[PDB]
Amino acid sequence: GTAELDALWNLVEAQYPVQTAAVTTLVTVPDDYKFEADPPSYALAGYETSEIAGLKFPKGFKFGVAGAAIQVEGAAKAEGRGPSTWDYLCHHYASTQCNNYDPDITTNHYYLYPLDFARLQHLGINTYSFSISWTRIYPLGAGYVNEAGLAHYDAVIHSAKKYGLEPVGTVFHWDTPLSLMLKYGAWQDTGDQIVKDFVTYATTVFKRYGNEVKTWFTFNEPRVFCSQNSGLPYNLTYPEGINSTSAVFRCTYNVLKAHGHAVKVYRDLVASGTIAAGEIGFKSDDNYPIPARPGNADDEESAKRHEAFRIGIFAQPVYGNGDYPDVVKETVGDMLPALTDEDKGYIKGSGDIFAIDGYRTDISHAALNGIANCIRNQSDPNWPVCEEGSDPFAHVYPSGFAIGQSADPLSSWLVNSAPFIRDQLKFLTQTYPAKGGIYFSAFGWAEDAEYDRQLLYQITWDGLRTQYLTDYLSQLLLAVHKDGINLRGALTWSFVDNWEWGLGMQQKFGFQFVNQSDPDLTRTFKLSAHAYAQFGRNHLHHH
Amino acid sequence: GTAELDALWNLVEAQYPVQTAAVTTLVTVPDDYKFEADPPSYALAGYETSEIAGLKFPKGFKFGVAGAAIQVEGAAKAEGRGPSTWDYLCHHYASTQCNNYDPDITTNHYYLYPLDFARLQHLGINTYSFSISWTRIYPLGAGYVNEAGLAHYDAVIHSAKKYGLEPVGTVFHWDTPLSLMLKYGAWQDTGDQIVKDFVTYATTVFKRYGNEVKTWFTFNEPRVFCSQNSGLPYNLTYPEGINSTSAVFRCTYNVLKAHGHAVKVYRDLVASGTIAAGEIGFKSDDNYPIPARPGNADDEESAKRHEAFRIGIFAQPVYGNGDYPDVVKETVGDMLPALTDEDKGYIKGSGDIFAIDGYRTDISHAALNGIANCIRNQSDPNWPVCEEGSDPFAHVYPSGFAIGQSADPLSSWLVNSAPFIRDQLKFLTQTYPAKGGIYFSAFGWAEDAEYDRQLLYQITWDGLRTQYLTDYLSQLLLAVHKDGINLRGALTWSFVDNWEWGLGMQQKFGFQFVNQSDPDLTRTFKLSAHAYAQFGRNHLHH
Ligand SMILES: *[C@@H]1O[C@H](CO)[C@@H](O[C@@H]2O[C@H](CO)[C@@H](O)[C@H](O)[C@H]2NC(C)=O)[C@H](O)[C@H]1NC(C)=O
Ligand SMILES: *[C@@H]1O[C@H](CO)[C@@H](O[C@@H]2O[C@H](CO)[C@@H](O)[C@H](O)[C@H]2NC(C)=O)[C@H](O)[C@H]1NC(C)=O
Ligand SMILES: *[C@@H]1O[C@H](CO)[C@@H](O[C@@H]2O[C@H](CO)[C@@H](O)[C@H](O)[C@H]2NC(C)=O)[C@H](O)[C@H]1NC(C)=O
Ligand SMILES: *[C@@H]1O[C@H](CO)[C@@H](O[C@@H]2O[C@H](CO)[C@@H](O)[C@H](O)[C@H]2NC(C)=O)[C@H](O)[C@H]1NC(C)=O
Ligand SMILES: *[C@@H]1O[C@H](CO)[C@@H](O[C@@H]2O[C@H](CO)[C@@H](O)[C@H](O)[C@H]2NC(C)=O)[C@H](O)[C@H]1NC(C)=O
Ligand SMILES: *[C@@H]1O[C@H](CO)[C@@H](O)[C@H](O)[C@H]1NC(C)=O
Ligand SMILES: *[C@@H]1O[C@H](CO)[C@@H](O)[C@H](O)[C@H]1NC(C)=O
Ligand SMILES: *[C@@H]1O[C@H](CO)[C@@H](O)[C@H](O)[C@H]1NC(C)=O
Ligand SMILES: *[C@H]1O[C@H](CO)[C@@H](O)[C@H](O)[C@@H]1O
Ligand SMILES: *[C@H]1O[C@H](CO)[C@@H](O)[C@H](O)[C@@H]1O
Ligand SMILES: *[C@H]1O[C@H](CO)[C@@H](O)[C@H](O)[C@@H]1O
Repeated sequence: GTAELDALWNLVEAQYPVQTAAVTTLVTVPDDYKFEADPPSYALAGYETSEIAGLKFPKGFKFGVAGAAIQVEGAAKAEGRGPSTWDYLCHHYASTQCNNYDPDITTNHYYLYPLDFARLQHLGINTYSFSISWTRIYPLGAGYVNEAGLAHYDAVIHSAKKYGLEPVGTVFHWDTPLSLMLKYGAWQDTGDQIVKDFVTYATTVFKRYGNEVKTWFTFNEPRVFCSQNSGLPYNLTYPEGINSTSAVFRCTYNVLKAHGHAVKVYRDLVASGTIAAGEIGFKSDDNYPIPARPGNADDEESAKRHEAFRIGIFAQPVYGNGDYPDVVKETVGDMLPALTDEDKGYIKGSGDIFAIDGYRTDISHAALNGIANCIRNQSDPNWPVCEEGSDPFAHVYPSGFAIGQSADPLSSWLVNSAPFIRDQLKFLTQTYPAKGGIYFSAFGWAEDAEYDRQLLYQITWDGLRTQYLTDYLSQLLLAVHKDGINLRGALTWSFVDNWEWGLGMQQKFGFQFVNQSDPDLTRTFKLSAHAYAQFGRNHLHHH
Repeated sequence: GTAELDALWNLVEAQYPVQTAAVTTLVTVPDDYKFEADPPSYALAGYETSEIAGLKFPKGFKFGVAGAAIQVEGAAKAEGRGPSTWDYLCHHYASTQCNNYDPDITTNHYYLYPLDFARLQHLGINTYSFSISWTRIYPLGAGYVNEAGLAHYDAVIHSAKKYGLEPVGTVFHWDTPLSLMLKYGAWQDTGDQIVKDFVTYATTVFKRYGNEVKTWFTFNEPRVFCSQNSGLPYNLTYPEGINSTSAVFRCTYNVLKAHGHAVKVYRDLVASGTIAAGEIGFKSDDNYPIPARPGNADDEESAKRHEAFRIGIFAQPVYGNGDYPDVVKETVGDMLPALTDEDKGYIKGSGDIFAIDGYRTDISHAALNGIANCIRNQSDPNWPVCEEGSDPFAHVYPSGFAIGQSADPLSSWLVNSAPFIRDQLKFLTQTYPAKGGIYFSAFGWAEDAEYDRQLLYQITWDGLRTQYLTDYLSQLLLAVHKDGINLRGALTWSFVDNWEWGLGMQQKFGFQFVNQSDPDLTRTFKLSAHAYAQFGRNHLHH
């Protein structure tokens, strides 16, 4: 094999090696596979409001679930894969950065996907969102191609379609190739090797999969991704002229460039009939918060600064006027490379569809020390947004009561803000309009302390996740019928409990429970999976 | 008090003493007291169903909250109080029986009650259910009376009525006088001194408060209480001829006798005009479970056995044919003293009102080794009900899915089983009829891991407690209109996070938060309090 791949894994496995799952072969779904019995008939009573009686989502609405390669696959060294930065991080700093977990095995989706798909068909899911592992295709990020990796996703996609799941592919879901980080700092690249290497990678997967996959996302949540570049292991190999503050905005630029160029390739492939016609964009996240004090001009300014730094910095170069928002430029200056007119030519209009991972909406309080004073000082704790960013403010009205129900406190950013969904959608489609509409591409619940339950029946009756999924879907439905939002789909994070980055398998986002103390990693439906099923039975067109 | 009060407390305090609250004086409520602001107006949407639109509880419905003296009061040693078995238990075995808590202070309701009552008025509560501390009235259980104790409840009752809360009094809520346990084993008394001592106590409080308190319960959950008598500190002082197993049914016998004789005294005081005419009963708890497999005769029999040991053993002697359930006698034998003809003269019909602490409904799986094999073997883990008692059975259908949402795993007996309320009330009113009707005398939610929250806004939006209280109230409202249940009130446990017995202040049951890290133990409304308030506004006659 490759000597530099072997060396990279050696580097990763130096304190401790990759562990292997109990099951390392593709599973066979017996024709007789017995699904666990339904919950009692009264279980779903009361979640659905009569406000939505009879309403349907548009024909062709993608009613789906979402995962991510490194979060669900496992098989971290299988069939020629190369390490990502996360494989390195959690094998060297698991105790302080990865909650003592690693993504070696996670849910073993890499080998269990046929069974997972069969279980999704049981619920009536019609769409399967996944991401491709870059280092399964190019184990060193650039150079040679790993055919076994390419063939693996052919099989996944084929299996998904067999079970009635339309496949939606994300190109990059945060799993940066270790090789590229070491060689030139990956997304910190002061030149443009990263764009070229991402373009080569994306081209390859478009060509290999574009006939089967007709909805593409280049990047999952690039703003959240680039904010992680401020830390380990990225800041072991910063290129000179880059530090942990500029690294965030050098990542932003390089990511916008990579997305624009990839999109040009994709459109060339569609326009030439090389691959099936399809649509492409990226997944935004976060929200335009409501001001803590209505009609307070400082709170409105910090709210706008929140949207600018959290959504606008990517959305406006793509769906906007082609530049970064004016407030972002006035605050970060030379740390955020200007978009040359060549840059803008690739990036403006490079979004056929918008997608918002709309987990929640926040509340903005202007910095207590004054916004002007805060934006001058890169060391102020509320820089650059210059709202009070801590939880006692970001979720709390002047009343001291919260905007809504909190989830697990290890993911304290997550709240149930369903009544605010429609205004988020209105703002986004009027501000970042895309010819192909908007997906609600990720939303899900981390039930408080679900990881501390020991008995299955206590886990599976998951009220607040059931409530959150139902509430959010209801507002999506109403957004279509009452606001005329061109809503294309709804993808819940996630169909299984999975490896939640720094929190590892502790944090539980699935509408199915994964038994991590069982060698087979048995899935079990939670009540929320059945609530999702019932909602699609009631509010999808089936004729 | 006597030197015997000093000796008993010296015994209780032998390893570490009773701690004192930062505030040791009765608080006064400033006229400008500022309640915290309301939740957003969308916060309560969607909880109430249309099934109940326009429906109202009967006129005079008691719409209230419940506490118990030792769970909320604190002031464990103040104003002459004597120690209870729990004061001893948690000052001596705290790390193994009390979760390293004790009831020295709890919520400091003993000094804070005027403020608590102002906050309950702001919610439109109209009924306050409370228990009287026996050892505040008789510090030794028997003998001398502590006048400062009697005067304290005079002022509590007066403050309650002033804030528009009808006072509902429980004579005994588990706080056994330590002196009586050392002297003759308290409720394990193989004679009848425990009955005399309880009756003298009940008399004293009936006379003192019966003009202001018109709804009385002798005992809170006597089945649960008596099950504690199998353990510490009660099993350090069993009389000869009593063991951890018979202590439960000796307790059961004496409580029934104490109840009958106390009710007798209650009626004589009413007949003679010494006190206002009211109603007395006791609070049952638990449920008649559904069988795991419907139509399975084994599951149906173990379900009946459950009701017999959990409800029938107190309810049948009082509200039914006046004897213990047959299955109870057949299984327990001479451990359960027979009810004499005289006994029955006091006990039978001694219940003007039924009260059920209707937290939950269970599922009954017949014992897997077979009911016949289990009833004959006191060593069997499932004796005497001879259903599978463990959590993976008591809450789970054969399907593997639960009957309902679980609450916090440290109180796993609690689930949300609102769909089953109307059936429970049908069974109870048809089987244990009371002229005065039935109270839903306790129900509430322990929000999972609420104790691990560190920011207040995360505590107060308490979705599953809010859902639970609304689900339960809704079904209660339907029991009145669709089933014709003479439901006399609904008292939720509890108005404050408080001292939850062996879990101490860790388990959270209040629709208000209590800040145990704050010297003033400040209260904050959770969303559930506002949900309770709004249900009262929508569904009480005014
Ligand atoms: C590189 O980024 C990491 C973030 O992972 C920084 O880690 C911080 O280290 C400081 C040292 O005092 C701690 O106070 C912080 O708590 C750490 N942050 C986190 C989130 O772990 C690290 O300091 C950075 N190093 C350099 C060279 O800038
Ligand atoms: C990280 O890099 C940035 C940019 O080089 C530093 O921020 C600058 O600090 C200089 C002080 O010489 C300011 O006058 C510049 O205006 C700041 N940058 C810009 C362009 O806004 C930052 O301090 C660097 N070092 C850290 C954060 O350790
Ligand atoms: C998770 O799976 C494990 C293993 O399949 C289940 O636990 C085992 O149950 C047996 C009972 O026969 C115990 O004696 C074993 O010790 C358990 N195995 C362990 C702990 O590794 C368990 O029931 C499942 N958990 C849930 C919540 O479904
Ligand atoms: C008195 O009752 C207590 C209950 O608090 C009993 O405590 C048990 O002790 C046994 C033996 O060590 C343990 O196996 C149990 O786990 C304890 N039960 C608890 C604390 O849940 C004690 O055994 C009883 N003493 C006598 C004399 O029977
Ligand atoms: C506690 O005392 C009771 C009193 O009966 C004991 O119950 C008896 O147990 C013996 C042997 O197991 C049986 O032969 C009798 O039939 C039982 N009596 C009754 C009335 O059923 C019980 O065994 C004692 N338990 C302990 C632990 O002391
Ligand atoms: C910048 O913020 C840091 C942290 O609040 C503070 O110590 C420092 O004084 C600030 N500097 C200025 C110029 O405000
Ligand atoms: C009674 O139950 C125990 C379980 O504690 C068991 O070991 C024993 O065999 C059973 N039967 C008897 C004692 O006849
Ligand atoms: C409890 O009180 C302490 C001290 O007053 C306070 O600092 C803390 O924030 C409070 N905790 C809450 C409200 O959860
Ligand atoms: C377990 O086996 C896998 C192959 O499936 C290896 O990649 C891993 O290093 C471990 O030996
Ligand atoms: C998958 O991989 C493991 C080693 O990694 C083997 O033991 C297993 O039989 C299968 O080949
Ligand atoms: C793949 O195939 C192996 C047999 O080599 C099984 O053991 C495994 O469970 C999976 O089906």
